[PDB]
Amino acid sequence: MHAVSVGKGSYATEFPEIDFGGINDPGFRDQQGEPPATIYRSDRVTGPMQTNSWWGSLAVDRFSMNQYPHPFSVRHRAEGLHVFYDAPHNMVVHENREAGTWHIHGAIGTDFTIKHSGTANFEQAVVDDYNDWYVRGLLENGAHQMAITYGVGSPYIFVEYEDGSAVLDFDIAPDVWEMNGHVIGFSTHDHKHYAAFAPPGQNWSGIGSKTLTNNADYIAIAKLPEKDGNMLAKFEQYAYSVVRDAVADWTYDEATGTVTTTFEVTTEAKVQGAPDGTIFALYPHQYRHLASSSENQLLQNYQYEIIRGTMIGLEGKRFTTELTYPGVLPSLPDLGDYDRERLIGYLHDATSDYPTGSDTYELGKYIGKLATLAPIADQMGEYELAEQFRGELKDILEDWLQATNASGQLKGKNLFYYNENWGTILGYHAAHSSATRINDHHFHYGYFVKAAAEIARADQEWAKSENWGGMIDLLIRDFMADRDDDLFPYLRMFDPYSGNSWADGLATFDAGNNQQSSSEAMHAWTNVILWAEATGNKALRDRAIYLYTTEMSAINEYFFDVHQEIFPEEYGPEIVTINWGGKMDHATWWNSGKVEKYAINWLPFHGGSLYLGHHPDYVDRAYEELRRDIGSTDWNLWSNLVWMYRAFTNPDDALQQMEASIDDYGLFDPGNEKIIERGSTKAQTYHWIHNLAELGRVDPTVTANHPIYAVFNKNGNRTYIVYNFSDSPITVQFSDGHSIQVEPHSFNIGNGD
Ligand SMILES: OC[C@H]1O[C@@H](O[C@@H]2[C@@H](O)[C@H](O[C@@H]3[C@@H](O)[C@@H](O)O[C@H](CO)[C@H]3O)O[C@H](CO)[C@H]2O)[C@H](O)[C@@H](O)[C@@H]1O
Ligand SMILES: OC[C@H]1O[C@@H](O[C@@H]2[C@@H](O)[C@H](O[C@@H]3[C@@H](O)[C@H](O)O[C@H](CO)[C@H]3O)O[C@H](CO)[C@H]2O)[C@H](O)[C@@H](O)[C@@H]1O
Ligand SMILES: OC[C@H]1O[C@@H](O[C@@H]2[C@@H](O)[C@H](O)O[C@H](CO)[C@H]2O)[C@H](O)[C@@H](O)[C@@H]1O
Repeated sequence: MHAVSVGKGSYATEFPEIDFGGINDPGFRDQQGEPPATIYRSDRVTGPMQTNSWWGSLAVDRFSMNQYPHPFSVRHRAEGLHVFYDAPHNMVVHENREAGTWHIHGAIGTDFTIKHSGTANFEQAVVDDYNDWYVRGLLENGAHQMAITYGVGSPYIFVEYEDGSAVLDFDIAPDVWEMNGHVIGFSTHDHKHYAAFAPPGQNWSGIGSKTLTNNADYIAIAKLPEKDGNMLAKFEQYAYSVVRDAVADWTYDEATGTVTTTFEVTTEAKVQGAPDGTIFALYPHQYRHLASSSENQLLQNYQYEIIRGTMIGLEGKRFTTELTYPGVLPSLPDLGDYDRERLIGYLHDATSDYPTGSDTYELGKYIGKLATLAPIADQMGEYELAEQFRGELKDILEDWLQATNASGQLKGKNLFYYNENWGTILGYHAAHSSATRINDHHFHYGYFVKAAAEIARADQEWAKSENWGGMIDLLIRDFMADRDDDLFPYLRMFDPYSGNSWADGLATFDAGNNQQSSSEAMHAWTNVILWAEATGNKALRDRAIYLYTTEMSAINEYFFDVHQEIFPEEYGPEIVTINWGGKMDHATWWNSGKVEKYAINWLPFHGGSLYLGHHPDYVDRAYEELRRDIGSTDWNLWSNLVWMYRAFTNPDDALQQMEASIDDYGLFDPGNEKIIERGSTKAQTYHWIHNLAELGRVDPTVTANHPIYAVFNKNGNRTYIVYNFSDSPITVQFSDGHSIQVEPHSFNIGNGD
């Protein structure tokens, strides 16, 4: 009737009568709602609706907000599609010294508007189709229709007309520098270079005026890299091949660690003989990893400058990238030179901790904290305390994973609900617009998966599908479903082409979609790898490995700029805190200080965090910049996160800072995150830093033929760590020739007591 049973748990199918707990705060109350009733999609788009996309504002707004199908920005309006390109004169880097914020951004301008001869009063723009990274937006006014196909990594906009023909409208007359009749090369008054293409014999008119017209029912627009007729001729070749399908298919080679992704389009010919293929514009995280076999397809001098650096052109039907999955762990092992009694004391101290809210995010942080403590307790021989932590995790998850109370009625809080309209699992209490905007499901549900993965590491029975595993796998499907999932869209959070997750479900911003905590995305992927390994689910594990590895490639480019090629020279910070489709900010979604604008992309620290240490010059450079700005090691907030980060390259320094201040305050205090961030503990901090002191640096040059491992290197001496989730012993082969044997349900070394 009102809930669906899933193993021992359930989800609500009717919106619950929310228990507000006597809280009258309007913000809190408004959070306990649902996503928008109205979805702007045609009747060609059925089933669970895609969210968390670069193009989402087209689905949520009557028209759209500003979008970034790089190299373009575009926006839908009643009058047609505005097209823009941020040239260097449009780009700015601004600093607000007192706020401690920086902003790299362009403009919301219009180079020209793509229009329909029959109307400039479209009623709405709807999603008419989409694939892994393109969208087809349909401007509708009865018989008059204009379908616009566009995407990230597409230097083409394809335009299909019903009951009318093409118009390009400009505020200032453009320079048409090449007139081939049906094909034109033109520049805006401010020297931005474009081209337009119509079928042979359909010639452009209005050359020299503010309005270019064509009788065709099909045109394409290209952004040209240069004012270059040879480039124009190359763009002609693919200007009539409209992208209909686009898939990012991947494989994980467990033996080598290689994650291979092939990006393939299928096009439809708009003139006789049009090739099946396109010109792709690749982002840095793609071309820096281009497969050998795709190199011949590069159009070497075809570059575009965008917010994310330089895009490069590549021609054909497909291209491939190759990445290396580095492994993850369920926890750091027991390899530190800590005082064991001191660590045991901190473990017991952590029993004072409690969640600082009732919503999925604050409860999430708390269960992540307990799940992080439990293996450390096992290591210290405190098995009863470890069991206390896991029992608390079980109590919390067995509550939240049930939608009904003892009487069989729907609960008013601590439950999950399936919104059928969009097709998404929502948790109440909600926060950060997790329900009202479908935000952050990876960030929040990642913590639930962490808790489940830690339970599963000790208790396989609990994790079985007919027990509590079914509900955990439901939460995972919400945020990273495979294809053809009856309840959820494909890989909700992830944008396979941009290479990162997008946190906002709706994308109703003029900067496109955004992601702030890339580390909470990586945490979600890590926990799915662990959960799936523990529960013997290879297909799920491998999908999470693909996500972890691809997301890592985008983080190192766009959040860290480890290669020092992307951020403008005049940008002061050594991190971008929030990445948007159209801009980059050193700023947070809440009013914060200096440390948080770095550390929100580090936290939480867990056994999947070692990707943060692959680039030690970056770790040094970022730390030194933060230290310069603070002016000392007196961190304004979250000191322990800074010490843990510093330990990636200088554990002696991290240790001395930790010794000086870790015991400044006593037990858990929600009002005071100066020393310990509220999702962290003294026990975790002390265990992490001492482990890194003994282990040395992350060594990403060594891979393994199983997925749950790490390799460290201290002055040339390697330490190899494997956790074995199997009932059987395993042998692990490393890429440097090292080979180890691991007993069931154990680390190879540092199991502790
Ligand atoms: O210290 C008290 C102080 O804490 C602030 O809580 C912040 C969260 O606002 C912050 O939320 C992040 C989001 O902006 C986004 O990246 O997604 C998730 C949430 O879904 C979070 O990463 O997270 C940090 C780290 O956990 C918290 O410290 C409160 O906002 C603020 O009012 C309060 O004064
Ligand atoms: O987009 C993903 C991101 O969303 C964050 O929530 C933001 C809200 O913080 C923001 O709140 C607005 C304020 O910034 C402004 O000062 O006032 C208005 C009017 O009250 C507020 O609505 O609103 C946007 C939507 O416009 C939300 O997306 C979440 O905190 C963050 O977790 C999430 O990743
Ligand atoms: O960019 C991070 C900051 O986002 C701010 O919200 C902005 C909105 O007010 C505006 O309307 O949209 C843009 C994107 O087009 C947003 O940047 C928040 O107010 C800040 O707290 C946050 O740092």
